[PDB]
Amino acid sequence: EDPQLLVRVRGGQLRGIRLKAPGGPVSAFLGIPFAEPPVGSRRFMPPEPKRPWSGVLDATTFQNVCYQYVDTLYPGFEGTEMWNPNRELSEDCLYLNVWTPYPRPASPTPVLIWIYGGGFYSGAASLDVYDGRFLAQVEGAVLVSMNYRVGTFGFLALPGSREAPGNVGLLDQRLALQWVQENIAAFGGDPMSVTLFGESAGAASVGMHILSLPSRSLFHRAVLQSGTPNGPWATVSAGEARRRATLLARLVGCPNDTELIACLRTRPAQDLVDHEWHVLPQESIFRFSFVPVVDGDFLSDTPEALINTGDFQDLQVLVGVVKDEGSYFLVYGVPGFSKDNESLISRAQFLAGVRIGVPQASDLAAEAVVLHYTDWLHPEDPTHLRDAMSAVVGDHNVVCPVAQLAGRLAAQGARVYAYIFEHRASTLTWPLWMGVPHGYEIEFIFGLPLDPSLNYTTEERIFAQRLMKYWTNFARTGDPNDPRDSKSPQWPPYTTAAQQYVSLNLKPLEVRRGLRAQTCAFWNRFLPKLLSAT
Amino acid sequence: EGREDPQLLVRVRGGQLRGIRLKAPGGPVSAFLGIPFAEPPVGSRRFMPPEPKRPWSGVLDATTFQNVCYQYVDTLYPGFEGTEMWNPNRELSEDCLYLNVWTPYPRPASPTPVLIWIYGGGFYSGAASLDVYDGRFLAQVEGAVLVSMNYRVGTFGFLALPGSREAPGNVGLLDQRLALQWVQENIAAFGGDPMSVTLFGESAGAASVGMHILSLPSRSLFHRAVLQSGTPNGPWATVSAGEARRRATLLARLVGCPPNDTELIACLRTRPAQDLVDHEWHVLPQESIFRFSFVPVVDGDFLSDTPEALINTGDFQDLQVLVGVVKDEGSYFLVYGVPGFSKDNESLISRAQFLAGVRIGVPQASDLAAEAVVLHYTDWLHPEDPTHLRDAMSAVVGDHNVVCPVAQLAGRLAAQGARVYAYIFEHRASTLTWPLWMGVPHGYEIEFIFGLPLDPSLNYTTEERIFAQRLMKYWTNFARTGDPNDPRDSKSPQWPPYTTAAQQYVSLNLKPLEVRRGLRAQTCAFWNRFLPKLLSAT
Ligand SMILES: C#CCCCCC[n+]1c(-c2ccccc2)c2cc(N)ccc2c2ccc(N)cc21
Ligand SMILES: [N-]=[N+]=NCCNc1c2c(nc3ccccc13)CCCC2
Ligand SMILES: [N-]=[N+]=NCCNc1c2c(nc3ccccc13)CCCC2
Repeated sequence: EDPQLLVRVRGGQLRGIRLKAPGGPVSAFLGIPFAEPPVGSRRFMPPEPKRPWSGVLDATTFQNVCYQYVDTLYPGFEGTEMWNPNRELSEDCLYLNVWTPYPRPASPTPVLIWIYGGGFYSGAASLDVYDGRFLAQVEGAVLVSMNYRVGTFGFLALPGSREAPGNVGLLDQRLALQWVQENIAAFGGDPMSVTLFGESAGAASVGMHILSLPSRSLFHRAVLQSGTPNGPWATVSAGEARRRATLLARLVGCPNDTELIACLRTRPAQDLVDHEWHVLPQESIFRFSFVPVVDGDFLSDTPEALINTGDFQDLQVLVGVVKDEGSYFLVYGVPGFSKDNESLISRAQFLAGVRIGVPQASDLAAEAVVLHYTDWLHPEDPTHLRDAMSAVVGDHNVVCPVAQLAGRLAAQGARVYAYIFEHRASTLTWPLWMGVPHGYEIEFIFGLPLDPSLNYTTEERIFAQRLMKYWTNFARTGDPNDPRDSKSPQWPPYTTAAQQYVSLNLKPLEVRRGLRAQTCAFWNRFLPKLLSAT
Repeated sequence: EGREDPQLLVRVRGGQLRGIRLKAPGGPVSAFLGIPFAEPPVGSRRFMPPEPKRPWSGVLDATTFQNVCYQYVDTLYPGFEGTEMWNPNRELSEDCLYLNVWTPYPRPASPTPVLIWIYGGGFYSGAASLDVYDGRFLAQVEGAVLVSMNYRVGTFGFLALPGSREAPGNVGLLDQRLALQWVQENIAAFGGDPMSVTLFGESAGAASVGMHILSLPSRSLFHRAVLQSGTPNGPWATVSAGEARRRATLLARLVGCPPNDTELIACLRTRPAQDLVDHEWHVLPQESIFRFSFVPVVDGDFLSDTPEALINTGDFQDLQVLVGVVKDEGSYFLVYGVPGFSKDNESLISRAQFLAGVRIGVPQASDLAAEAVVLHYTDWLHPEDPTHLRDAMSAVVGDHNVVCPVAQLAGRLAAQGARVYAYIFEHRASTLTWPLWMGVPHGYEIEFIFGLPLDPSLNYTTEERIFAQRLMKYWTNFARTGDPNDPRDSKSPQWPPYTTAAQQYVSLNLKPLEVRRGLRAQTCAFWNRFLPKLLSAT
């Protein structure tokens, strides 16, 4: 037996696997249980800590992926199938993974905890793009990633009920954070230097841990990639969550909350998944059925209220967006859009798209969007209309909620760093018009271009090494800049006055000012006044 | 006669005239100033449409400018050329319906295209006798026959009690039409071609030109039009019959006339002209800038419908139009009524002063509409920057009142069969006495079009003299042919017509013509498409 692969955690002994990374070995501990399987009567309930086990638990393989919808739109297509589950679907999925240097760090190492995205309805920590082996091997980081319940299983709520209180998927995340505090030192990780990092729904989850006091004691720094707790999609009211849970219950034949939830608990997991999408109030894109609820408990108030009133003084935050946040969402529900054609749409198709892209918009609000995003020089130009449609979706859902978050955090004492990721992977199978879609920065941050068998360019390998250094320097120090490296140029903190952010592309860092400032003034200041007063 | 200059004796329908041999830089010109075209609109004739001037006996002396129509005289900055150059230069009188004619000397042997000037002054001021409207250069240099008329302004020209016989409104526009009718009948006596008449005007003069395009009885009196920094459409050029009735009724009250329209108008007719002028400004519904009390009324007669309705539905097939704006349309109006603004300081305003200014500059805007303006014109990188706020304030006023109504007009005329040519005048006169922050204010292109830099005693630069000659050629080439371009001179950059597809316009500055696309397109989409919907809804 290898002593480097034998770890005793509070619940007992584990056995990891020595994994080969380009530059040398890594110790991986995959499929560690952090909770009692949330099955049977425990479905929809908060996670309970995993009871101790006898003997040496085998932690050499990834465990089950949480029960979720599987995309079947483009079968065989890498573009969709890379995000699809790579392990068996099961309700028994509350497991975490730990990658550490081989041998085990001599001194306590900063911990990076990954929270995946997938609109709160999908995802797994076992995906190839979330492989912590490069960050551990190259940057000496202790990387942790956990599975958390998604869809009805993680976010169906009957607010005020004891049986289905909502936000349990976030509680699974918090339980994995408590686990890190209690056991990461056994792996050589520093529980006193924990950075959460997530993308999309994962970034929204990270934001929701910033905004929930019982989570705040479990981490020190945060990275929010292409997602935020504020915004049109990350949360729902207690009323809206109650409406959707009641409708799904009706859809599956379930007719008192105790009674309704009990019936929902008798339903096979796939019956619940089969109706998940049928509870959205309007035809929409970038809207998910079961998401965090503003319960007055995990979230004491709405993320908008909490970001405006919170004290973020002793907090360091790295935030950012990709060049084309909304391009993916268009091929899913906007007529005229396809991955297989150049998607040159007509003016009518654009006006129709704005209603789907901004489903909460009134006739007047949708017109304000249309008149803002039209190029009044070429108002009928199909390329402009196609790109404007991508921008509406990306700006509304990601860029302007990010701009609002960075602004409020900066104004309220946080130390904020903002970026725009503009590099399209050479390997990308989505059409060129989609540009840099949501999530296609992750493989660079994780350092996948370092594996020579993955067919990335040399430029991309050097670029991945750069991003790995920004992220791990941020985790170590709260600053993504290299203290050893003089002349960079430096990455300035984002401030309300200077609104500085940098561009992450193949060229050296470029400092820019104002994150889509005029456009986000429209979304963040004007449009709310349009949907409020009228 | 007998010893008189034989070139200065001309007969018209009303009788004989004697003109004057004037000196222009390049040679002599014939001027016939102070020709009467209407019966003096005095006494019982006040507020009534003009009556054609009855014939006179003997030779009428037409060697001097006549009376300026009764109007408000600016006394804001005394001694200041900036304000006093627009002030009346002849006696104020209700007896003011006279016109001026400049022609080459000797008079042309063959019929010459006619240019008819309609001055601005918010429909409350102006005169055709002003130095910047001197037709001597255009007559001498370009061989033009230039006509300019005085038309009633203020209460005298535009007070209306709509539906009444005694004060029907738009009489100031009828004075203009009467002067157009006069040109048709008599211009051939001066060597002018009645079949080639181009109207040209600036600001309220341009709104007037547009209103002649939109009124059928005027359409037979001209062939081409130039609208400089003004349009019939827009927030200030017209008022509803209801609003004109409200203002006339209030003015009556303010001067002692108790509100039957006959009784009210009769009483208004007994009031000294200065009493009416003293209260003119007190009838505006809100604290505002770029809003005038007595302006054309949508009467269902001169204007069959609103200028917006008429520009959207009209057939402009056989029409050639030259339209344009100056670099800083709104800068003047800020020193007038926006707190924080002065001609004597750099006018760096605060955010609060900007929000306050938007309410004065867009007086019809609701709380939500004013916020849409504020959020559009703010630079969200430097939202507190006083220079940006100052310039944004000028832009709101200029865009709202001139640039976007012009963009709207050019678009609708172009879409409905007209040949449109658009420009942006960007040259600030070297002689200008307004501060540099005001840039190129409203009306400061006029002296270049009229060719004042050609007079060496006026202290303009050589560049400016060459530039004036260029503009005189664009304008007269347009009057002659419906195209501002010189056919002989090809390699010289050309001026493309403005179209809905390409939205092309040119820059008129010291540098050769530069073609630009989209006349403040994103911003004017806001004023012309969005803002009205913010009214139509909340
Ligand atoms: C209420 C109202 C209208 C405000 C805008 C008009 C400003 N204005 C006035 C004036 C000032 C206060 C209340 C009402 C009117 C004015 C009042 C008098 N007595 C004489 C001249 C002017 C005046 C002259 C020119 C100009 N552009 C605005 C003016
Ligand atoms: N929303 N939803 N996303 C599910 C679709 N799968 C994809 C995901 C991400 N990016 C994608 C980009 C293109 C296509 C599918 C994608 C980011 C991480 C979450 C999952
Ligand atoms: N409107 N009104 N303005 C009264 C002041 N007179 C001026 C005029 C014009 N420009 C001016 C520019 C600055 C100051 C007064 C001006 C355009 C021609 C009509 C009159």
